[PDB]
Amino acid sequence: PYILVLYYSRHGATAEMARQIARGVEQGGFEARVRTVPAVSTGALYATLEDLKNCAGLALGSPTRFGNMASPLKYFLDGTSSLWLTGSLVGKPAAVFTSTASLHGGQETTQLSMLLPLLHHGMLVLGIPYGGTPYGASHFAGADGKRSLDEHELTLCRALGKRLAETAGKLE
Amino acid sequence: PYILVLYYSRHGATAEMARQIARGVEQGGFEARVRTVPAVSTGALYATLEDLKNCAGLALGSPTRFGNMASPLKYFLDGTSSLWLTGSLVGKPAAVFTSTASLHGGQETTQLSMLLPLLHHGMLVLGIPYGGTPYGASHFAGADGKRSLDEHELTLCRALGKRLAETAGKLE
Amino acid sequence: PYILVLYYSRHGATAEMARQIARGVEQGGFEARVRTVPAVSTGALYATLEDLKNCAGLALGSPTRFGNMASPLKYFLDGTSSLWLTGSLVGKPAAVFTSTASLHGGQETTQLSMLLPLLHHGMLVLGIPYGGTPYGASHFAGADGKRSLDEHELTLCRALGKRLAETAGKLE
Amino acid sequence: PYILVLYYSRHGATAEMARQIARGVEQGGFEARVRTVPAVSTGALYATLEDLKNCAGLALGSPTRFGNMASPLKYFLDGTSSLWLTGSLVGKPAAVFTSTASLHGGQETTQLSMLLPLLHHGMLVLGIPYGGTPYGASHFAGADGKRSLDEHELTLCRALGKRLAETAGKLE
Ligand SMILES: Cc1cc2nc3c(=O)[nH]c(=O)nc-3n(C[C@H](O)[C@H](O)[C@H](O)COP(=O)(O)O)c2cc1C
Ligand SMILES: Cc1cc2nc3c(=O)[nH]c(=O)nc-3n(C[C@H](O)[C@H](O)[C@H](O)COP(=O)(O)O)c2cc1C
Ligand SMILES: Cc1cc2nc3c(=O)[nH]c(=O)nc-3n(C[C@H](O)[C@H](O)[C@H](O)COP(=O)(O)O)c2cc1C
Ligand SMILES: Cc1cc2nc3c(=O)[nH]c(=O)nc-3n(C[C@H](O)[C@H](O)[C@H](O)COP(=O)(O)O)c2cc1C
Repeated sequence: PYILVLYYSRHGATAEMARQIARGVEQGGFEARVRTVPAVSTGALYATLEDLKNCAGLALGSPTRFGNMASPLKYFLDGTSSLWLTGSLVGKPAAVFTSTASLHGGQETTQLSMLLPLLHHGMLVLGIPYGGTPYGASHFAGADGKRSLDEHELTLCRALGKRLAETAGKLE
Repeated sequence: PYILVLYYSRHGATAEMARQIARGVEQGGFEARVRTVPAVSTGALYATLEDLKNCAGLALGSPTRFGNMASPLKYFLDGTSSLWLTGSLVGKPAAVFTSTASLHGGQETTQLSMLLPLLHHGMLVLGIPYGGTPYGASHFAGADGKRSLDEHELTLCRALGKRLAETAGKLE
Repeated sequence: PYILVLYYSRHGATAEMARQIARGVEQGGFEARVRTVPAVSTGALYATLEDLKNCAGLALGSPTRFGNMASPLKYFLDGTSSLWLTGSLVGKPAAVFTSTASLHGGQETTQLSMLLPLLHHGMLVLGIPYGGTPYGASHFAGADGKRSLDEHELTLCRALGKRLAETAGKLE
Repeated sequence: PYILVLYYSRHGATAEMARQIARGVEQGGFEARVRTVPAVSTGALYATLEDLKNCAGLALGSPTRFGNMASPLKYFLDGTSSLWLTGSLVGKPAAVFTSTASLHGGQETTQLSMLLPLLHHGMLVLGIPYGGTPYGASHFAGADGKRSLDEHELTLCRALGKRLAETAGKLE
């Protein structure tokens, strides 16, 4: 009965997108469990392996950091061999979303790169039909970082959340 | 009641994979409509826009040519604005497959690059869970080109065909 | 003494970018040979294999068609086995550029996908440092298609042309 | 006078590749500074920002973890805004390398995904001309993990190291 909305956020932009996507999910006929991951070294409650194992589907979100997802997120996925092994996530639908400092700061490629692990877990990936890209939702935040979630972005975040939920519905 | 198995093949390697994938589809509870595309300039029956519009799901296959799909295939997709526009393929599951001259001649990247258009058409993409990659089926054919479809490759082609069909089944 | 500026264009948007990139090249200390490819089925002079073989470096441009380059371009590259074989382009610098109907219509991914063949030919690829992306130049043309080349886009086209030329200069 | 050979390794496979690449570099007319990164949570000396700032070129290596680089590596790159900002690495050549548990466990895509940050730093990327792929060196280590670096893999690691060094030489 839930879609996991899993994300990392440093200055709140991705956190905001997560919340909007969650709402999409709810109007897709599903409950949204929004969870984040702890910072690493040498907004929301923390995710555990259970949240992943028992989700019906998943939205994965990160700020774009040099064309890839953020390392606290990567670190969380890095701990999922067990799920890989017994093969959960297999068959469950998934979508990604990202926040960016420039208009063309490589969201598409960050979204691309984030679809990869989900394909390793054998999930079913989907984007947005016909920020915001065909691969998932993106938000543009400016060098400033303060630019708030605009009209179409917020709308697209919800569309994705919804589509994800309905897909999880269809698959039963 | 059909999955479209759409491919281009020049010396038969991809044609063979198409046939094996078709069989997977049949054992997934669906009929396989195998279709190819005509060579361009300046194995199977030709595909038409109808085959695409009315499929329940789709397998797309091409030999890897410099990291991308073959241009006769690309040319066929290039003619699908109309479907894009009214938004068919939207919601329907899809998977890719490729044939290669070397072990690591970039199948993954060709498969990647082929998933892109399907995401532009708003399809749901899936690979192989836990040649053959997590992104779709690949066959290794050698510089020679004669190396035939091996045991695990043939098995993986069928798995994909099947998974595709069952997914299309689940989505109803 | 020349950089090949090789592109396909259907309604002139990419043709325009090619010209702007050519100018960048000239101010990089090199002559720009701008060439296109003939349409296929079943702006500039046509490119031949000689243009490729004897260039010092290369800019490759196409409209984004479903996340990939256009099939007339692909068809031209499809005819370069011979060069692949004897290994020209090996060592020579390359960059890409693309034109798009939407803001986030997948330029990055089209640019990505276009870098792939150049890597198969063993070229050295470069983007834009610190439309327009880090992977190459993009132009946004609108659903309309009439939106002309804007200030920063035109500037970025030239930067790339220049950087390409200077790199080819450095490599000697 | 040095190429930075920067990598993360957990069970030594990537560490081995780093060493072989280093040797390639030396025979390319350059000194190889091999450096790793510390594990994160919530083989070689550690890299510092200085190693990056003052390298003439760079090889980046990681085990493939779900289609992406390892999070300790990502975390190190995650700390390079400053270099991004003042624009070092800009103009310097770069190549990647990866180690994998399966034959087609997505090295190409991991290599791809690793080229992305280097393009954000405005480096010049190169692969292998005409494991081992056109995008960089890969090693196959088996589910076991014990499979040692084979003949052609070891040879390809050196080729890349060498090509990288010579390129850095040419650029001066
Ligand atoms: C080290 C790091 C790398 C970044 N790399 C990029 C990038 O390559 N392209 C871009 O547009 N923005 C980049 N940014 C900006 C972030 O994407 C931006 O801060 C993000 O929208 C904030 O997300 P958050 O508020 O959820 O933490 C980077 C930021 C950091 C801290
Ligand atoms: C122009 C062209 C480009 C090719 N590029 C690659 C490549 O980059 N990597 C590779 O491993 N094989 C490459 N090949 C080999 C084909 O992938 C191989 O012939 C394929 O398996 C045959 O597929 P088919 O029999 O269905 O036509 C290329 C072949 C042609 C004709
Ligand atoms: C069949 C085809 C596919 C296209 N696919 C996309 C696409 O996926 N994303 C996008 O933004 N625009 C897409 N477009 C719009 C083109 O990218 C746009 O027309 C381009 O800027 C024109 O380039 P040209 O004038 O050089 O021919 C497509 C156009 C055609 C004809
Ligand atoms: C969590 C994690 C994720 C992994 N993901 C993949 C993968 O998707 N594909 C693959 O072939 N191997 C995968 N592996 C295997 C590693 O790539 C393999 O252990 C690597 O060759 C070891 O590198 P190292 O000895 O330098 O640490 C993964 C291993 C770990 C620990």
